[PDB]
Amino acid sequence: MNIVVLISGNGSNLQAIIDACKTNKIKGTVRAVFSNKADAFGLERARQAGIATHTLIASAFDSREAYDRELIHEIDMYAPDVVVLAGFMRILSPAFVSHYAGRLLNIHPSLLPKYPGLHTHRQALENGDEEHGTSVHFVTDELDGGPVILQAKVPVFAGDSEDDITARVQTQEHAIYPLVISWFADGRLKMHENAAWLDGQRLPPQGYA
Amino acid sequence: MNIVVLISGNGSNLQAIIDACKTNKIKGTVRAVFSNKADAFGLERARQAGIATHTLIASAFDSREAYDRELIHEIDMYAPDVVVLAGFMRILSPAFVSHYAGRLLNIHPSLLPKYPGLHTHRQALENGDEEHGTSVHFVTDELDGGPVILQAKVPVFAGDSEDDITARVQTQEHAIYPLVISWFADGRLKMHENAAWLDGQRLPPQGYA
Ligand SMILES: Nc1nc(O)c2cc(C[C@@H](C(=O)O)c3ccc(C(=O)N[C@@H](CCC(=O)O)C(=O)O)cc3)ccc2n1
Ligand SMILES: Nc1nc(O)c2cc(C[C@@H](C(=O)O)c3ccc(C(=O)N[C@@H](CCC(=O)O)C(=O)O)cc3)ccc2n1
Ligand SMILES: NCC(=O)N[C@@H]1O[C@H](COP(=O)([O-])[O-])[C@@H](O)[C@H]1O
Ligand SMILES: NCC(=O)N[C@@H]1O[C@H](COP(=O)([O-])[O-])[C@@H](O)[C@H]1O
Repeated sequence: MNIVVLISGNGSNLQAIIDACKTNKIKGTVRAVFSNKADAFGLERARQAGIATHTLIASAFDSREAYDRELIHEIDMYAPDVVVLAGFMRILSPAFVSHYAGRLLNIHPSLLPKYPGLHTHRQALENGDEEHGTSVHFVTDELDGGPVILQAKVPVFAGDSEDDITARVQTQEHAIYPLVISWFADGRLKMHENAAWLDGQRLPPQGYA
Repeated sequence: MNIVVLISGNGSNLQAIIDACKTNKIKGTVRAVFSNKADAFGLERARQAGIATHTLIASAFDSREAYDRELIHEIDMYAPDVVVLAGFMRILSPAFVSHYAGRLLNIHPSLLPKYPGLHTHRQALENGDEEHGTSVHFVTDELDGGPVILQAKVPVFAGDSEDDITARVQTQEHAIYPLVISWFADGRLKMHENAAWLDGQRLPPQGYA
């Protein structure tokens, strides 16, 4: 089972995935890690693990379509069974989403449908929500509109800073992402009729309950 | 629980609603029926049931805003708890949608998002669909774009005419519309964050599953 991970920054989720393959919780391997930022430390995590790395700078391309195309061309050298977005700060084109339909995953730092887009933690905290979390879902063209597979809620108390809750959510992300990937790896997770299905059963709008 | 129905034609769905209130499946009453067509037989259905009727002709108004305004003014004489569109062939203005936000329902003759608008049936046959149906949803300014509450699928077999399928879908409509209205009447159905919620639970893009 070949996994290709796409990142943009630190890559703590990438690390959790790497560790899960190592323990075999995930019966597969991370074949490659792609980044749109040359600096991303995640690349360094993959490097140290003997995993291949690649970098595609948006400037070197003259259109989003041209960029994803070279991305698809590159990612495919590894014959991935699933493409995983772990902190990938770049929106993917419909062509790309199409090419990996049903096998493209992402983990959004909020309790979807709440706060699609960037700056989740802040909004959650500035709006005064008593509950925050993360959501792993199948990627569709709609910015975080795809079928939610699993969420991990996290209590929000007075006094918690933006970083406090962020580190709290992160701890959950490291738990549910590798898990969702393992479900996928065992052919227990699929998507059709734009819905997410676990063990053959339809999952609710907010993921496995 | 006061219900105000808006129609344009025969009113078979109106009748199903009327019958459901009679049996108390819906714990409420159709207080009035409005139509934008003087001929609509639905008016006679209501008439025979001892229900009040009203007609508002578009020609008698010089703008859509003026028309809905008078519509709101009239509908409100009946202090409705919910306004139900049953075959109403007229697009309502934002102000109107706003005034009945969360308490305005419609039943579209197709499996939304597929075939928003008119000519559902014909497109289904034409586009060679193996499945057709109806969708009850909360009304928002987006033409059949609001939160779908419940759909009723219907199989399509070679040999089926546009009338064969239409009559098949109608039969379903008479079943799910009164049902959805009862959910609403029991305070079990609500809309917030532009989503449909049944028994406190968020419903999928396709309605209750
Ligand atoms: N088609 C598609 N659908 C999704 O749901 C995607 C989901 C993701 C991750 C997502 C996160 O979980 O939240 C996410 C959502 C939004 C942006 C963004 O706007 N980034 C750029 C803007 C556009 C770009 O440069 O790509 C910025 O600098 O603000 C970056 C990641 C990435 C690509 C996606 N692509
Ligand atoms: N604001 C609003 N939003 C919706 O979603 C509505 C949904 C409905 C029913 C709908 C059905 O599901 O099918 C529906 C779909 C299309 C037309 C239409 O084009 N009507 C006019 C156009 C303009 C007018 O009303 O004068 C015509 O003569 O084609 C009328 C109702 C009626 C009014 C609505 N109003
Ligand atoms: N564009 C994707 C996105 O929203 N990523 C989010 O940014 C953080 C980076 O974690 P990381 O250590 O896994 O890189 C994670 O919390 C992840 O959900
Ligand atoms: N614009 C509304 C609309 O498309 N309504 C649809 O027209 C038919 C009329 O039924 P009826 O008059 O016998 O209830 C119904 O099938 C309804 O879904």
